[PDB]
Amino acid sequence: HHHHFNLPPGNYKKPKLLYCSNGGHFLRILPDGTVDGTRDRSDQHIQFQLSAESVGEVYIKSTETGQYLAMDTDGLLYGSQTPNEETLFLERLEENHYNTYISKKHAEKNWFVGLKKNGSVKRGPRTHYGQKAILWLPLPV
Repeated sequence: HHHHFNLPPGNYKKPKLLYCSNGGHFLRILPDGTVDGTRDRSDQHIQFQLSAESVGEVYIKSTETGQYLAMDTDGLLYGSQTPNEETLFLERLEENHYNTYISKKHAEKNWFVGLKKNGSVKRGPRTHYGQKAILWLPLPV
């Protein structure tokens, strides 16, 4: 392993919003594949269904569009139409409270799913342990 194995409680039984306390944005995947953050709780593209491939590995799927969150070769997030190597994330507990999502594909490089204070996605190589941008809170829909 390149990472710890502290796992969050809860589960995947229900769909959820992914809230980033950094700037106070909900993760969003627009129909066209664009990934970003919004503070609009009424948005119809911020609801996700998580599922586990293996213990600690998850897919993050848009309930509205069916797209999978994915991180490409350059660390950019995009909505994938199908489940590929780039759609698997290591879900871990962080600071004994939050959830972090590390790209399985690029785990050795410590690339996390994260949002900047202005709501834009932080590129993989620009993220790292210790940042507030990588800290998520799953909220019921």
